[PDB]
Amino acid sequence: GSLKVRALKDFWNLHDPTALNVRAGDVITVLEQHPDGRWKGHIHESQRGTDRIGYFPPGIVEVVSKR
Repeated sequence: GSLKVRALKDFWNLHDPTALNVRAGDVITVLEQHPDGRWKGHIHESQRGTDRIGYFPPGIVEVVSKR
């Protein structure tokens, strides 16, 4: 893993333990690489304990810069 992606779109979902919390512009460190449908990643946080593992579609993220 150790792959990093940028959030082009936001992802916010509550009442779901597998949901990820990310805002557009933030970076996610994914343990997955070349997934199918959706993958699990870790939010790049400064405070330990913040957003551990969440599932999200690779369609809303990319490693390169935006427009």
